Formats: sequence, C-alpha cells, structure tokens
Amino acid sequence: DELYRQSLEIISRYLREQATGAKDTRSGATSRKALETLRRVGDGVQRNHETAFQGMLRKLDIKNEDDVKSLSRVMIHVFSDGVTNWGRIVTLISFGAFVAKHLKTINQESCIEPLAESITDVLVRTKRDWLVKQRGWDGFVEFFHV
Ligand SMILES: O=C(O)c1cc(SCCc2ccccc2)ccc1NS(=O)(=O)c1ccc2ccccc2c1
Repeated sequence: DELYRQSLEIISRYLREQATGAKDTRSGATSRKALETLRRVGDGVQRNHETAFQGMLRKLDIKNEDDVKSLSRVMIHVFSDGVTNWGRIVTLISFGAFVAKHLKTINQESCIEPLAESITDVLVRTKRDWLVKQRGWDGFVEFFHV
C-alpha cells in the first residue's frame, strides 16, 4: 500500500539516521518534507522525554533479535488506548529512534529494520483511518511547523 510504503520509508530513514549514519536517498517530496519535520521535532522529543524513554527501554529488556519481534505487542496495547493526536505519533517514532540507538549499543544493528517495520505496523494498523482524515504525512508537516 502507498500509505504503508510512505510511512515505512519515513520511519526507517529516521531510525537509520539516528542509530547509524544517513543518508542514501529515492521517494517523493512529501516523504522528504516529513523526514525533515521528524528530524527537527524528534531531536527535541528524545531530549524532553529522555527519562521516560530510558525507563520504558529498561522495561522492554532488549538484548537479542527475539526481543524486538515481541516489542510490537507492548506498543499496540499502549498506542491503541486513549486519544489520537500528532504529539503521540511523533513520540512513538522518537521512542523508536531511541530504541534504534540502544540496538546499535547492544551490537544488534540488523534489528533496526524489523523495529522500523514494527513501529510502522503499530502506527498504520491502529491509526490508518485517522491518518487518511488528516491528509497523512502532509498534515504531519503542517501540524509541526512551529
Ligand atoms: O505515545 C505513546 O503512546 C507511546 C507509546 C510507545 S510504545 C512503548 C510502550 C511501553 C510502555 C511501557 C513500558 C515499555 C514500553 C512509545 C512511546 C510513546 N510515548 S508517550 O506519548 O510518552 C506515552 C503515552 C502513553 C503511555 C502510557 C503508558 C506508558 C507509557 C506511555 C507513553
């Protein structure tokens, strides 16, 4: 699907840029604009939620490939319950970037791509309809202008 591929490209490229060293660009203007937006906001979110992010990472206890494949079950239970807003969407991806950083530390680089797939699957399978209503990643750029 077009929306899934767009979301997978934005989240993967951001997770790779944070955990490793980007970028080898590819996609359209909206994906390029959304990556820039998420780069600006994501830096601030990872700093402001640093303590929460560290505590949540400690709970998941990731050390092997099996642990990242199980993360999806915890993420869908938290992200589904409650209100849906752009703030919660960026913080979920920003947490993913923080997990991707930890994955580079524990020498599990090959798990960043399935982690990016996991977050995209959590975001799309839970909020696809809300995303279509907000004009997808175009609404994401418009909401995070300031
Ligand atoms: O926006 C989210 O819904 C959100 C979800 C995730 S998925 C990792 C889930 C997890 C929970 C508990 C322990 C380990 C992992 C990551 C970052 C997020 N950031 S958040 O906006 O700061 C937030 C919101 C509600 C929460 C309710 C209970 C516990 C934590 C929460 C965090």
